[PDB]
Amino acid sequence: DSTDETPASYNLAVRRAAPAVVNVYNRGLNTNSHNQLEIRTLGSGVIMDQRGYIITNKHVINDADQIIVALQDGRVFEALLVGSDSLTDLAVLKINATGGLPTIPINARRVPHIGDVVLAIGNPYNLGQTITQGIISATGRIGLNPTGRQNFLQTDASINPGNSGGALVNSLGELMGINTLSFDKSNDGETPEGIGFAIPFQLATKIMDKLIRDGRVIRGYIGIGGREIVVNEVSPDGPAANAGIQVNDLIISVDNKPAISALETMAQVAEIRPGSVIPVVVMRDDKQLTLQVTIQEYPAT
Repeated sequence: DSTDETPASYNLAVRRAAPAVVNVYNRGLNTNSHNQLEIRTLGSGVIMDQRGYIITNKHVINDADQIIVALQDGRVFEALLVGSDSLTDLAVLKINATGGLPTIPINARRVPHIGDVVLAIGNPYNLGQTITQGIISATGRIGLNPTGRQNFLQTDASINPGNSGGALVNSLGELMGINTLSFDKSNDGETPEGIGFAIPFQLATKIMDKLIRDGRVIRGYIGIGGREIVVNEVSPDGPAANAGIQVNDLIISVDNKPAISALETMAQVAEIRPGSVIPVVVMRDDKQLTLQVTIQEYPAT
């Protein structure tokens, strides 16, 4: 009846990770504003390292006249946009590192498993830093839109406007992903509950590193739209069009490698340097042609 007992809590994870999560404010001038800054959009962000590099969603900082970053300790900074990527919806920011900066716990060897308890840290409706608890519902999700599929962590930890760019961590405080999207589509006009998506941490890291080194993310472009693999379409003046590639041809192997899954192959296509040459096997009228083509970098978006 009396308690020296310890209540079940995830405070440990909170104390470890929360300080690294910051409030991100996208300030824009308005024709209305008449020279006064107003909040276009607000969200969250994660301090990745001591240098002051911060991850956040791109849609949070788009078309921002000024970007303000607020720490939980009260410190406020004017953020500097290092770079952004529309494809992953990621953006990196830089701030003054004078004095101590909290960093989000990161474990590269850690493997996120379905059923793991996770906490979502962010600033919903600008109420202040909010912590919601859930689990990892699924991994490798393509998101709301099938087209242009990209990996996602699905969690039932409550996610709302302002949570974007914020952190998703486990009970140990380790970063699991960056909260990005919430499912809104309704089959019967009902409201979807407990379905939110986050960019896996490993991917976030790789994209950050690339954005820190270069102003942008660089990928290989081949100018082809297809389905598991035939060529559904050919981009005008594309590397494919330049190679004289023709629509309606199946593709067996590319870069001395098999091509059963378009997703795997396209990912591999983006890894290589722009301008490089590589073999491509295609079967037209049952002929194993081997056209040679020069790659170009992915068109800016």
